[PDB]
Amino acid sequence: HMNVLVIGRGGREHAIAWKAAQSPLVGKLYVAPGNPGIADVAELVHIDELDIEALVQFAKQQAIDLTIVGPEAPLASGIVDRFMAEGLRIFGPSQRAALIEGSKAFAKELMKKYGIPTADHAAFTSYEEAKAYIEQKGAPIVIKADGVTVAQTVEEALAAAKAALVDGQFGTAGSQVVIEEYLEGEEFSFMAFVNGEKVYPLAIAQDHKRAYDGDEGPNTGGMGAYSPVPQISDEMMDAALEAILRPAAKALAAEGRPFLGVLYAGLMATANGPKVIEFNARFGDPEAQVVLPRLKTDLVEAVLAVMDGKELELEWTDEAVLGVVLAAKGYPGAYERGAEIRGLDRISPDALLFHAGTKREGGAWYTNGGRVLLLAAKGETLAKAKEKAYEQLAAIDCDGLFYRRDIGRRAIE
Repeated sequence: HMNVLVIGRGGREHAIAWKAAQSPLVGKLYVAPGNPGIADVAELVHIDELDIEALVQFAKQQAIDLTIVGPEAPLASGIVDRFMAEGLRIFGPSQRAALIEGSKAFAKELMKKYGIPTADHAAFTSYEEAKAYIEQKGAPIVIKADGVTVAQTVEEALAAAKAALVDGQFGTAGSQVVIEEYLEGEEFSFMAFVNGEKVYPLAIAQDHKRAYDGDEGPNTGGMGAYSPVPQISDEMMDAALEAILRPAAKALAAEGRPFLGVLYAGLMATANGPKVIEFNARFGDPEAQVVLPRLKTDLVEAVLAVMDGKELELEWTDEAVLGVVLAAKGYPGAYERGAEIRGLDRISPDALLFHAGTKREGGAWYTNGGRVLLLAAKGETLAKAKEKAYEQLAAIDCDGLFYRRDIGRRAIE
């Protein structure tokens, strides 16, 4: 009966649409702009994410009962504010609330004010002030120019700090250097539906940020993920929930920025407890691809419950899920498009193939984005999942693509 619209074009959106299309409450599902893979489970709507004005009209004429925003951009432009001023129900944060992701300085500002555990952070335009500060926090310490160096010693730290200010980009306020506390521990992604002060935790997942095996290379939007994460104890998870997620939700509300949608915490389980690395104001990608398939509860039913302030208890499958990203060579740097992708039809039907940047033409598939696809497999254990996943990937033939082989290695071994 319901008409649902999903905004975005990546694998995270294929995941959301795929899950929504299974809701008995859904009468019809649209995704704008979506992608060729997504069209297999939803009708595509050829409107751009940032084209907020056209999106509003569509929602109105098509009687969209619920809209779910995938990417950060439209949120940052305030797609939620426009929709709400049109009586359109949308799951996502206002522009002011989305600042939790938009500005890292603001996130640090908020966390310090409300005592949310996170790595010490300080910006400087004066070398002397950065020096005095460095000599107070000791090393290893993180120095970030405008690039990132983990100074093993204080001397190295000062040398890198000086160089960051001397050779960094000259902003309108001159050059600047950021000094971040070095943290050690296991990283994890803790997402949760949020509406004002109510928090509804989702299962935990672990991202793989580095482009190459052994977490080598530059950072990416995420090269793979799995859920659950056995090595992160439930104590650590509960700690994160009560000292980070709930207090962050309360903090944003206390600041005239009540949050609605998916609060995504990039955390690190340190010996002293969980600590925030970063905050995202939407579903993580590829975290959505491995977490949603484990959600037994109806996603559309769950979302409406969050919006209607109803109590909710999400159920999860015992099976684990592990997904691997296939990216165009060069990603996250310059990459090419137009490489024919062969074998997608050879893939087992039990494999979860989420499209993130593909194109269809003359009855063929072609790379068309940084991250192109993600193949996830379900398994009784993470080990079984990892095996089924890589097993399927080998069926794909395309030299223009690459992917890490070590996804889930931290869980298994």
